Amino acid sequence: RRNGFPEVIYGAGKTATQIVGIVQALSQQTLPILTTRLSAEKFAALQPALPTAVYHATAQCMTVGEQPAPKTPGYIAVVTAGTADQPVAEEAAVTAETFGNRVERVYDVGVAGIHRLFAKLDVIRGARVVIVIAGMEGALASVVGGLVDKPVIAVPTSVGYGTSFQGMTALLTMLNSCASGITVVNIDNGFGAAYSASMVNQM
Amino acid sequence: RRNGFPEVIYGAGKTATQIVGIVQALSQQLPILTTRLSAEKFAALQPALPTAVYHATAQCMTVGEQPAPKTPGYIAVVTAGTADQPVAEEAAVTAETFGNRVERVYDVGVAGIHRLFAKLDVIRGARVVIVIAGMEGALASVVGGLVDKPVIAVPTSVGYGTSFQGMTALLTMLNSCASGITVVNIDNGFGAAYSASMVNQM
Amino acid sequence: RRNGFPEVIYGAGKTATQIVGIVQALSQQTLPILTTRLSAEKFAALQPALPTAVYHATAQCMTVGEQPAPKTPGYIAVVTAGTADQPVAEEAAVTAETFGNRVERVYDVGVAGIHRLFAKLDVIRGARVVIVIAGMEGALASVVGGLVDKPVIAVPTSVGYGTSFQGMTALLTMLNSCASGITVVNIDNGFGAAYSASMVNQM
Amino acid sequence: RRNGFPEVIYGAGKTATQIVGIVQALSQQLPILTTRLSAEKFAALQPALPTAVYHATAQCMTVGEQPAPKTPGYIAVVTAGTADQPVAEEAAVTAETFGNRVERVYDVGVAGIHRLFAKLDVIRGARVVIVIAGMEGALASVVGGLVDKPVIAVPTSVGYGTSFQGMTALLTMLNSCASGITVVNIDNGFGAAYSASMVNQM
Amino acid sequence: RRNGFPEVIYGAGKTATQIVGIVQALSQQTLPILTTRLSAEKFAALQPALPTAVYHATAQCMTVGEQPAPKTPGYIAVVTAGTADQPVAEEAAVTAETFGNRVERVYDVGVAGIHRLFAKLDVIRGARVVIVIAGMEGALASVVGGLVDKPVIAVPTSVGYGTSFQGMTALLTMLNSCASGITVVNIDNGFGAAYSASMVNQM
Amino acid sequence: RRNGFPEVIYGAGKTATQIVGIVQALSQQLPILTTRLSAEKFAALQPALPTAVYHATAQCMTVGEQPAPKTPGYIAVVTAGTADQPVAEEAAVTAETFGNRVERVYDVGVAGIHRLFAKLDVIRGARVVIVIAGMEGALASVVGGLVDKPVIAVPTSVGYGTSFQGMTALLTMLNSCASGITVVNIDNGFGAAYSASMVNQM
Amino acid sequence: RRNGFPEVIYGAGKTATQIVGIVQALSQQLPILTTRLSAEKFAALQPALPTAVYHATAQCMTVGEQPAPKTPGYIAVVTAGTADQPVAEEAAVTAETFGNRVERVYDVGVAGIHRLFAKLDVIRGARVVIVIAGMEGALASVVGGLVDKPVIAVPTSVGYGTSFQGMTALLTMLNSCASGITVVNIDNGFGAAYSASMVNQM
Amino acid sequence: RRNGFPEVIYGAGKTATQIVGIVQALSQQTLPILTTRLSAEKFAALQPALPTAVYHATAQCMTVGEQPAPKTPGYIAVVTAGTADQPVAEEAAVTAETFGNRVERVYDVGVAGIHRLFAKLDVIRGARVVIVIAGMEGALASVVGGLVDKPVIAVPTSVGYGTSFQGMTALLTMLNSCASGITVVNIDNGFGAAYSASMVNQM
Ligand SMILES: Nc1ncnc2c1ncn2[C@@H]1O[C@H](COP(=O)(O)OP(=O)(O)OC[C@H]2O[C@@H]([n+]3cccc(C(=O)O)c3)[C@H](O)[C@@H]2O)[C@@H](O)[C@H]1O
Ligand SMILES: Nc1ncnc2c1ncn2[C@@H]1O[C@H](COP(=O)(O)OP(=O)(O)OC[C@H]2O[C@@H]([n+]3cccc(C(=O)O)c3)[C@H](O)[C@@H]2O)[C@@H](O)[C@H]1O
Ligand SMILES: Nc1ncnc2c1ncn2[C@@H]1O[C@H](COP(=O)(O)OP(=O)(O)OC[C@H]2O[C@@H]([n+]3cccc(C(=O)O)c3)[C@H](O)[C@@H]2O)[C@@H](O)[C@H]1O
Ligand SMILES: Nc1ncnc2c1ncn2[C@@H]1O[C@H](COP(=O)(O)OP(=O)(O)OC[C@H]2O[C@@H]([n+]3cccc(C(=O)O)c3)[C@H](O)[C@@H]2O)[C@@H](O)[C@H]1O
Ligand SMILES: [Mg+2]
Ligand SMILES: [Mg+2]
Ligand SMILES: [Mg+2]
Ligand SMILES: [Mg+2]
Ligand SMILES: [Mg+2]
Ligand SMILES: [Mg+2]
Ligand SMILES: [Mg+2]
Ligand SMILES: [Mg+2]
Ligand SMILES: [Mg+2]
Ligand SMILES: [Mg+2]
Ligand SMILES: [Mg+2]
Ligand SMILES: [Mg+2]
Ligand SMILES: [Mg+2]
Ligand SMILES: [Mg+2]
Ligand SMILES: [Mg+2]
Ligand SMILES: [Mg+2]
Repeated sequence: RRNGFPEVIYGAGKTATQIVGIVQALSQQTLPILTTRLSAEKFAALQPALPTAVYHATAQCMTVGEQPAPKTPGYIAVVTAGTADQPVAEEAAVTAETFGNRVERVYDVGVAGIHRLFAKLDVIRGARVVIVIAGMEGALASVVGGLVDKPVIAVPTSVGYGTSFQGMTALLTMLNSCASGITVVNIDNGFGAAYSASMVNQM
Repeated sequence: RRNGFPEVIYGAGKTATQIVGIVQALSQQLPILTTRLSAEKFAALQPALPTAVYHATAQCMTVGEQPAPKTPGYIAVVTAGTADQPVAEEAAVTAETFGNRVERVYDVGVAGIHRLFAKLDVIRGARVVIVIAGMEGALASVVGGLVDKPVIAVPTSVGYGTSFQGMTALLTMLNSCASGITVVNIDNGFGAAYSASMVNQM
Repeated sequence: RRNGFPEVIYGAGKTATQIVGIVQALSQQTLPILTTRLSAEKFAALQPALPTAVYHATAQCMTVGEQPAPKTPGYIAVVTAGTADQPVAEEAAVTAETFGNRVERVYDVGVAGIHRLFAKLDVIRGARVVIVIAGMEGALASVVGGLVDKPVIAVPTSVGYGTSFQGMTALLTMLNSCASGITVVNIDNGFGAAYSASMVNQM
Repeated sequence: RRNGFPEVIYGAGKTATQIVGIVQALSQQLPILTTRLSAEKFAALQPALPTAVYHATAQCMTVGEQPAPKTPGYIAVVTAGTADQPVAEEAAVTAETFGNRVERVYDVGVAGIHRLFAKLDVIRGARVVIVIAGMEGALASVVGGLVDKPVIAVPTSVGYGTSFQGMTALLTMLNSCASGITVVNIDNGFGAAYSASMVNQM
Repeated sequence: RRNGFPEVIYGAGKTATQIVGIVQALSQQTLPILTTRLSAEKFAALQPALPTAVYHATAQCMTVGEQPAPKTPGYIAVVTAGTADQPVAEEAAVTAETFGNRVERVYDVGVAGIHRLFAKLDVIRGARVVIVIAGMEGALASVVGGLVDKPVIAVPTSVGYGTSFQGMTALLTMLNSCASGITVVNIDNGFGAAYSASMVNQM
Repeated sequence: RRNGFPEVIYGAGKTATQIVGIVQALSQQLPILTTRLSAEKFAALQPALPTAVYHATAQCMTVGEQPAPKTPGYIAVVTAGTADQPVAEEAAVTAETFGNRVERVYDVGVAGIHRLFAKLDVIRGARVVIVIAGMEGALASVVGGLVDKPVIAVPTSVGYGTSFQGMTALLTMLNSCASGITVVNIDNGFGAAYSASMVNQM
Repeated sequence: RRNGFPEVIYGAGKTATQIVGIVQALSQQLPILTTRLSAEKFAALQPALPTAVYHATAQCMTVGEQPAPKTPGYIAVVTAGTADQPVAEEAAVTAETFGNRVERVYDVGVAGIHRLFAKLDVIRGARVVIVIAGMEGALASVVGGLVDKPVIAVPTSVGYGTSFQGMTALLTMLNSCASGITVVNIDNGFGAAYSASMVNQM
Repeated sequence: RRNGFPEVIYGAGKTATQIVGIVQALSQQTLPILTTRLSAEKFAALQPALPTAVYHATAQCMTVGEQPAPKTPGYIAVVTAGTADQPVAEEAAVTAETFGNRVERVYDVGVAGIHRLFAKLDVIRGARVVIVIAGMEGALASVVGGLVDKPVIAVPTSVGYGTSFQGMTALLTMLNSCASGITVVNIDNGFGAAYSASMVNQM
């Protein structure tokens, strides 16, 4: 509309054919098209029909449309606790970049080896908004929130077994931090966090 | 320091004397905000800090005349019902103590949604919107879909039965984050205003 | 019996062969036969044995028997929040039509774009009973309940990931509305809601 | 207005003075029903509204002589045990204040199911049945399978331990909706009568 | 031992080859051998090695050893609410018969059509112990418990979708009955209920 | 009637006067047992029933001299700790009022399991064993594996934190039913003795 | 006996007289430690044991002058906030009564993590570390990753809302056990010091 | 580092190719390499690339590096309640042995037949640390804790059906014991318990 936000397809409840119909209908509008939670088998069914589509395997995201050059004099930090958080981390990063934001990835800096976090603390503190992504104990959000004076958006992930409860423990831990200045989204919702981060970053 | 934020005392686990001790030590540190301060604890505290202002509904205490706002924008504090007013006023008083303009849009739940559209101009003009609701957390979803500004949802613990002291409102809000919505802990109006302040003042 | 209600088969705990035996035994009685939660592979095993059966792919329902012409001077509105709710939405609509009710589908009017709801508010308010079907935040039920002065039956769906909890959050949200005038059924139970709606509509 | 429904005050989060203020403002709006009103709050309210009727068991207050019923049919209020009577009487008083005939079928739980069949003629003759039960929510399932009329099940919070303040009764009732059963929130006898009234008066 | 109870194999955590080793080792002892939760594919791997084994498809149980003639002047009633409860119902019935008990099956008498229950109430009341098996609302246990003056053992089943929660709701309902004289076992544990019923029946 | 069981009043939701009314109506019905009767409610009740016996720990009241036991066997009431004694004594007093011999084997939890083996002869000689435990429900599993008699496990609500007012003890006991174990609701010593009585007297 | 451990009374479910009775019976059994002893129960107990020491914050009571420590190493008792001090002091007093040196590292939560690194030399020098925290249980994860010594995490029940009386802190700590972390029940500072004592004294 | 602890790979969130890259990079460092939760199909993809790797099928663990000779004058007891606990039991035992500890396995001594436990009580009491591993009712931890005056670490397993709740009941039971002297780890985390046991054993 009057806002520059791209169209977003939730490719989970839609089939690969439904998506091609939704994409082809909105390919005559404007902006770019972002599709989240799009399986690798679904993009195979998409590659002939949408030959201009770019698939980001790790993020399970698909973008059709030239990525916008960065539009704001700042960057968003996407901070991850472990490599298992990378899929939802890349979902947020691809979302933030599709929305026109510079993204600095600070991956695999969980508190199990907290020295890695302080080595990249200069990068995290320089961002305008920090997205912290973690599963299991999700303790990294609390540590980051107490160390940066910038808006932090915490993303709980469903990574882990046992008492991780498909992300519920990470969610409860991060909500109990809220070390102030932390705000939380639903489990695995890297897109939603990047949506909010983009609005904060683009002020 | 170095960030511009006033000092914050979490006066729940502290006695009326401990709070007076923290204030006198901080008489070189802006204004002082004290959250979650009961009236019975403020009565014992009123003879000690004669310049202190108590916000009964917010259960908050301010120690020092606030200067002008730091930023010309405003934060919108939106509530679904009058029962949400305590944590709303906690968020509103926190945001104002941090130097933010606050416009209160109270009691506009979706049971009578016409009240919400009447105040939609005020909400959309805000730089950040804090939506506060209990029981059904539906107000966050409606606001999030109607404003293209950051929304921070605060679930309240109002209600019995299946409201589960805010647990249902919290889960409802978390499932609306695909909009511009982000969520804080139950009743944490302070935390919401803390993040809202940072977004508004950048 | 003395009531016009059709026979209903719960084709979930029965195999495609058991269903043909249950159908063939009741095909000498009266009324129509409705079978819910009937997989697409199960209807394939049914098509030779029951050549008069009609399968509604989206609803996962099977009807054997001429659909009754509408029997009451009113219609039931089946209102859905998103396209992912369509399977259980069609389960309710096929049930309500099998019971002899006119059905007006008002699909994909979730509160993410609430303007779509008011565009079809005339249709919803004209119904005698409204079935509201939604997953995730299930907030649409509360919004509809406050806007219509007719009995509303809310159906929580198991659509969604994370903290949706296979419909539990939608269920709790709708139960906490009950904006008065809302009544709730079990997760994904579009049939049960249409059963109650039919009784209200047929008074 | 425009719907025929009396005004409803949720007198739980309001003080005895606030309720009297809402009534005097509404002295142009039918009868006035006030739900969830404690006796300690009604005592302070009794000198203010001398024409008011208090239903002790229902914790409800009515402000105005009810006219005749609007419809010749009746709503059946069915309870499994005497402990369910408060929320039952809340539902019964609400339904009568909305202009519905109410036949009470109380204390007919399945522990002694012979009581249920003795009153089955009254239940089946109803236009709508509200079934109210706690602990095991089994009465809803039995009634739902025995009547071909809309059933609205109300779980109550009676009991300790694994009753979980109505959570088990609620889950039991939700899993009986394949019958003619539909469910409301725990203890929400008002909401059940509200929907029952609409079904009965169409 | 000094008690006549047969050996019981929990064929869930054991593979079809492990079971043949456990069976062959105890086939030189005494009594019969009962194996519960034994998949249909596992009995295929068992049929060559154990050619004297009998598989009860519905119960997912396997018995090696001549079934004992009834040993007590009474019978146990195994009462079921719906056909979906039949697998765990047959698990209890095969267990009770392997332990030397007469079993009277009263199947598919749920409260949705309660008239079926009273038609077989004479049979249920004549038993020395009643095993009530039900899922979803598990309300049948409460109804049976109030109608019979005999020990009742309630078995919650994991049948159902939505808010049935894989048997948790049935379990909570039955525990809240305990209409006195009802006692409860773990979800789907028809064996454990028949174990206790056998001890009560054999006094 | 027709079953030999004494009349049972659930005196929790009833007042001291209501209970006296039920007793006088039942003065043609065996002994009368009243469960879950507080001492403050029994004090108001003591002048009314001067022949009544109160069991303080069990919170139970008996109205009539019990005849001899009906059956020579005995029910074993086994507890893991002294905190379980109230619901244990409720089960013991219920079983004795129903005409069963009761042997109490109290405070034999697995923290000091040597106490359990010292009293194993008494437990194994029982016709039915009621095992009562809170926190870790481990005593049921140990007893169930050691006796070839019906075991009825009663979880108690003793403890805070992750005991969850008996929820953990309940889940532990339910997962031991592969032994000779069957389970009742939290704190339901009455229900356990009710079933135990039926097994013992057949 | 035979293990060197002092006798431990769980004084929560016992009255001030019962505890004095257990002590007089134990006057041949080391020092006597009594945990979870309220001040109102200790006031009635103070005239009875005039040699007894009460630790108000720990709600613990010691009966006998402790000899020297048994082992030259020390146990570190680490807390995230001042609200954790009661269960921390319960753990500290228990560990000292069992003959262990205790170094308290209090109020070093990750909200201000600089306090933690300032005291890291003391924590790393410990033979066993007990980490005690509520709300977010993040302090256990940070400590577990920073020390190569056994860590025993104690969740506390501080907080409302989604802290769930320690349930969230407990789940957070359990998901950090891949470090050197092991977990005890909510608020169980005694149990943590009990295991810590065994590790420290081997 | 200065500590002798081996490198540990969490082979759950990594693919068989990622693991070969992580292993080959750390095969030029020191100590042994332990990889937990490594599927049997993943080791097949590993056997050509890592020909010196040893796979322990039951433990789902992989070790590359000569196992260290025992380094402390004591042994750790790994005590199990049932055969279904053996996978996580062997995960702990392989971890403890990779860390340089003698391990005494006391398997299948659940309280259903408690006499088996006392027969091996001499072995359990002689250990410096006891790891108790149990699912379902996890009652064995409480029984062991009251019988030994040594540090006990309880591991809840996700074995079982119904109300076992994938290990939650065992976890809650063991936490409620903490019979003092018991300490608890997350569900199925035999590695984490052996990590702590190794530190206690190596003092
Ligand atoms: N069997 C086992 N179960 C659980 N953890 C085990 C393990 N064996 C080793 N580990 C250890 O777990 C660690 C992570 O495994 P890795 O291979 O690197 O995998 P990684 O991606 O780094 O971690 C997986 C999950 O743990 C979460 N995490 C870890 C640490 C801290 C935080 C935080 O909240 O700050 C979050 C993280 O968000 C992610 O979702 C490793 O150091 C490894 O030694
Ligand atoms: N990664 C992501 N995770 C969650 N949501 C994401 C998303 N990316 C975009 N979205 C957004 O979610 C929205 C829905 O996705 P779509 O493609 O249209 O799919 P849709 O069928 O419309 O929604 C799926 C579920 O969301 C429920 N819902 C949505 C909105 C409001 C309400 C209500 O309670 O009123 C309920 C609805 O009941 C349904 O069960 C889209 O606007 C999309 O932009
Ligand atoms: N979409 C749907 N979802 C849920 N139920 C639906 C349905 N469509 C019809 N139904 C109705 O559900 C009923 C059962 O289905 P059916 O084909 O016969 O299958 P059935 O085996 O009889 O029942 C399946 C489960 O419901 C449980 N149940 C049912 C009724 C009472 C009780 C009790 O606790 O007494 C328990 C029973 O224990 C079993 O585990 C049918 O009458 C059918 O009309
Ligand atoms: N249908 C059934 N459902 C559940 N249990 C059934 C059963 N049929 C027999 N059983 C019995 O369950 C027992 C175990 O089965 P098995 O073949 O040996 O298999 P097993 O590995 O020994 O036990 C499986 C699970 O039960 C747990 N368990 C069992 C006993 C005690 C404890 C404890 O906490 O001390 C824990 C154990 O940790 C393990 O995770 C057998 O004696 C068998 O007779
Ligand atoms: Mg990693
Ligand atoms: Mg911050
Ligand atoms: Mg309002
Ligand atoms: Mg928005
Ligand atoms: Mg849609
Ligand atoms: Mg309405
Ligand atoms: Mg009654
Ligand atoms: Mg019906
Ligand atoms: Mg059936
Ligand atoms: Mg009975
Ligand atoms: Mg004791
Ligand atoms: Mg047994
Ligand atoms: Mg602090
Ligand atoms: Mg460590
Ligand atoms: Mg075994
Ligand atoms: Mg010990």
